[PDB]
Amino acid sequence: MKREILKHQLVPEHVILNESEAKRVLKELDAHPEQLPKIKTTDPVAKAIGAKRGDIVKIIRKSPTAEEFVTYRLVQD
Repeated sequence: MKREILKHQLVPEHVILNESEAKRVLKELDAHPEQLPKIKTTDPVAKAIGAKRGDIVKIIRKSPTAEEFVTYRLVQD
């Protein structure tokens, strides 16, 4: 134990969105991917969920009082 950390012990649900699906969602959320944060395909972002250059990921955060926080990340080169 006490090897490594990452802010939160557990992890959220990462889903892969199509540039189209992620497009509506992002804007549906009141934002665009250009605004949101984008992790390079060289970064673990791609290694994770086998994302490819041009794929947005859907991450949901569960909190007390039915509080769900969603954040989209676009895989960019």
